[PDB]
Amino acid sequence: DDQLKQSALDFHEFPVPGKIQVSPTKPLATQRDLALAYSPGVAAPCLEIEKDPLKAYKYTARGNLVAVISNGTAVLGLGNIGALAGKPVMEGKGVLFKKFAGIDVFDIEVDELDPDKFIEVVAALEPTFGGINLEDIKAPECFYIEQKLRERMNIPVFHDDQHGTAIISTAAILNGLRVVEKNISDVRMVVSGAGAAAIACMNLLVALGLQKHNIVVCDSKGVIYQGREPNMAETKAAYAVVDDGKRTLDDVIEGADIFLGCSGPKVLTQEMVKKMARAPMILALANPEPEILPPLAKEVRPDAIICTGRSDYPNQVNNVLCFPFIFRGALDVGATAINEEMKLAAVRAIAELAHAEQSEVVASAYGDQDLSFGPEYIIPKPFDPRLIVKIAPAVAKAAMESGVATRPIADFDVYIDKLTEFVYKTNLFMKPIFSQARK
Amino acid sequence: DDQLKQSALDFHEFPVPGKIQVSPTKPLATQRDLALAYSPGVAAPCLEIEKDPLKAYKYTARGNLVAVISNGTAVLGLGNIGALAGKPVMEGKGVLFKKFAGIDVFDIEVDELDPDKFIEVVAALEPTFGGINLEDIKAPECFYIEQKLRERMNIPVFHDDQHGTAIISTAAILNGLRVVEKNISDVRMVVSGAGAAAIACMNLLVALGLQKHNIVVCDSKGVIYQGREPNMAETKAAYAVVDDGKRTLDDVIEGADIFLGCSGPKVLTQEMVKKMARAPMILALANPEPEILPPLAKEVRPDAIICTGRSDYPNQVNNVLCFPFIFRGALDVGATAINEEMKLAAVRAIAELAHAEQSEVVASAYGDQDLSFGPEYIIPKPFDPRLIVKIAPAVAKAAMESGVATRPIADFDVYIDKLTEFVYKTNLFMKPIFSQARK
Ligand SMILES: NC(=O)c1ccc[n+]([C@@H]2O[C@H](COP(=O)([O-])OP(=O)(O)OC[C@H]3O[C@@H](n4cnc5c(N)ncnc54)[C@H](OP(=O)(O)O)[C@@H]3O)[C@@H](O)[C@H]2O)c1
Ligand SMILES: NC(=O)c1ccc[n+]([C@@H]2O[C@H](COP(=O)([O-])OP(=O)(O)OC[C@H]3O[C@@H](n4cnc5c(N)ncnc54)[C@H](OP(=O)(O)O)[C@@H]3O)[C@@H](O)[C@H]2O)c1
Ligand SMILES: [Mg+2]
Ligand SMILES: [Mg+2]
Repeated sequence: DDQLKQSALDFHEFPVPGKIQVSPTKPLATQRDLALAYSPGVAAPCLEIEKDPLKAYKYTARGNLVAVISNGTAVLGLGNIGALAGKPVMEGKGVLFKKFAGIDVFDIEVDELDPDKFIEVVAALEPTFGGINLEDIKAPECFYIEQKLRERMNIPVFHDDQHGTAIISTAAILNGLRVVEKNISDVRMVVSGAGAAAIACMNLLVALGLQKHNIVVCDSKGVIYQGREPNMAETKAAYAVVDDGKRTLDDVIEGADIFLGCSGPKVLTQEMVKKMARAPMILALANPEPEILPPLAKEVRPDAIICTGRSDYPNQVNNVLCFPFIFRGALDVGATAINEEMKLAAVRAIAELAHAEQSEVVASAYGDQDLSFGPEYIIPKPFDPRLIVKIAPAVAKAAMESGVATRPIADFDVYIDKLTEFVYKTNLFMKPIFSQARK
Repeated sequence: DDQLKQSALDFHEFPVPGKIQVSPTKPLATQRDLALAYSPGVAAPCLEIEKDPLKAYKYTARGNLVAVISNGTAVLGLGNIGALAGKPVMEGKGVLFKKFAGIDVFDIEVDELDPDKFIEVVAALEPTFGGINLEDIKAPECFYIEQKLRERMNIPVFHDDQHGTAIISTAAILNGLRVVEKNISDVRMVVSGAGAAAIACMNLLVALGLQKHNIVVCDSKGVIYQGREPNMAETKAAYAVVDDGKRTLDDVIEGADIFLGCSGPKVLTQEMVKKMARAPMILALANPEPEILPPLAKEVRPDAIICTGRSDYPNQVNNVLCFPFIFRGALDVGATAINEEMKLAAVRAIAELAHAEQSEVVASAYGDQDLSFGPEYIIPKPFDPRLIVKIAPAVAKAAMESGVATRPIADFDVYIDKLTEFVYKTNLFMKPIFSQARK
């Protein structure tokens, strides 16, 4: 801990303070160059945007600018630490946005703790940005804030901690259902924990075909049943079950095909997994420590499919899998929203990439490929270079079909060539070398 | 126009859209590199800032980050064009901030037209930035907005269109009084126009020693006198004079030592210059076309000292002379404000650089130096490389003495050497070559 802490503190304070810098995209050394980057020259772009608001994507950086906005109320796993203390996290997220999709990011830390005040603050910034990524806002205010901002603004508003993990988890459940040969309309699902990542996953899975009468939820109190507390929260009363004497996790797990966990460590035990239905699908996403260790489940039930959020186990749910590429697809077509069809276009592409993989140009002997679709490889690996070329055109085409695109793509072959060109300029070959050298 | 228009539109539409890009400052290609910039690594800086908010300058880019914020209500000379149409101007101002002082800038365009709502939007963004530059906001809302933000926020708030021109124009008058040998407390000033740049100039000049009873202001209606309109706006009533019959500019120009002009073209005539006192000091800053052409003034009064806002004449009052360097000085010492003592320190440094000049290392014959103090050289030239080495330490020292500095500078020789190092690594040698080539 101390070594990791010291290496992180020095990781960037010493060369210059902090990551991120703003750089001009032009050489500038003369007059007549400053006379049209400013001065009477800069009045020509302004008078064009005034006549046509759609011309702002030609003359400014708006078509490539995303805001990462937070108020510091749920920062990683630290909790409520304040907007100022969460600045490094937002800078890091902007770094990830740039590294894997080439998207410029402004990270904004708002001091408002009141939801309506926060909404008023964010809705006023629309002319600056081409899209908004809400990050690290505690539940249940996140649902209300995102819903209000989405119905108030004419640029995409995407809360990543809700919807990115939902997209990845839905892609994993569809692929796992193929392995175990079940149907989405018959499966019994048990959800542990209600919160930012859980409500959104249930919503997406219902949108793809899961029956709401096949879902039971449990939180820190136990089973969410109807009339348990006098005033149950919204989004918690939409999944409450009729009272039947069931109050703990052990009552509802018998016969469950799917376990979805986003709540605490050591929640699911070996006996409960034993009582589960044949070929169980288990998603233990609790971050410091999963609800069950994958070795402890594969022993009692070796036919189980397990999917955690850690890097030392297969099938890792890492949010870097979708957000840069969905935002790239939305930005490149001038979409005014990221709707459900665009969101479902991302689920299908991610699942397809893992069960229709066509490798090519492996990392020599330097690594470990085993990209065979099955219980151990159900979703793509977090830094797979083909994720930009699969997701972004699918999201762009979905945007063009739901009528939310303002700058439609004429030829998708040219677009795919450009994206492949971008991805060739970025390879991470030291990662396979380090991984192989670990053994 | 059409040639200039087409060249300016193409200036940045074609390589990529718009100026500005966001770049990481640390190399990112491996794991353990995207595990300190994010992942469990990024939690260590966050817990440091939670304990001590001052550590946000060590682990984060806040100590070098400035916001240029506008609502597009007074954009250059175009007027009320909207926040979105003014985005190129803000990007250009950020580029100038980066070129001459090495300061990262986020340009923010806010759609709010209501002053109190605008204030609520801006004050909430304080954790993001180390300082605020207000830009292109029409009067009289600008005074109210700036006063409220300054009393509300704990980082420097600085409206450039008021205070930068006030500082530069006060430096010119201070030097011109040296040339013409007059005392600040005994001169009569006539101000043509009352607005963002005029009220601020008068306030600063009065702060330096001008008697308020030696000032007469004259807006588009003529002389501003007591009881002229039923509800005379504030900032226009503190400079109203008693009613004496004086209504036009012709009745107040006789015997005036200083004429300050920030209102329209062809306001001052030759016969009105003929009536001024000995050695008239004239500042005609109306940007499209000045109040009087300097040749027309010099024809009748060869001893007159004329300043303009146009570069084709000597003594050009250009805002690039002030804002980057005062912001650099305030940022380097952790100033929580830019008060009056810091504003006047910048006035003296600018005046000293021109009346106590020691040239050295001219651009050989490639240029036109003639940097001798006198009527034709009263303030430094717009891109003089010694401006940051003179202004930033003066402002930092003033912040240290007025008590608003949170990170005092221990050694000023080290600071000056660092600023000199920055100056060396950015030289504009093509400008004097082109200027001499034109002659
Ligand atoms: N892709 C990923 O790896 C990924 C993505 C998102 C989240 N996660 C992880 O998932 C966890 C929760 O994230 P979140 O956004 O959902 O935050 P959250 O809603 O604030 O926390 C989970 C919620 O579930 C309930 N809960 C907590 N402990 C529980 C327990 N032992 N048994 C049952 N319910 C419990 C609590 O709700 P009540 O207090 O109302 O009962 C709690 O607020 C964290 O560990 C997070 O890191 C992982
Ligand atoms: N460093 C520089 O070169 C520099 C810096 C700042 C400004 N400027 C220039 O100065 C001018 C004014 O700037 P500002 O910010 O003060 O704008 P402003 O506040 O919008 O306009 C100046 C005010 O002067 C009055 N006025 C207008 N025409 C007049 C006339 N013909 N005779 C007398 N008064 C008149 C009007 O006040 P009423 O409507 O209340 O009568 C007007 O609102 C512009 O040309 C601007 O570009 C130059
Ligand atoms: Mg997050
Ligand atoms: Mg301006």
